[PDB]
Amino acid sequence: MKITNDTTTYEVAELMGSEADELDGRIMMGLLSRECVVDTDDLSEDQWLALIDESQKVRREQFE
Repeated sequence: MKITNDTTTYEVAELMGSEADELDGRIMMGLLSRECVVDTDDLSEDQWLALIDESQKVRREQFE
């Protein structure tokens, strides 16, 4: 997927899997911004999985 200025957190969440919710999507949007990722095609599977893990760490640290 290409991230635009109008991509929604619901769309990013859908990229993560059916279990992810809008907060997962907003956290992941922050991570993709920090990593300068526009095209999700560019992420290797291992890179993507590391970002998923990190979004779960951020969800529990910065919100619980």
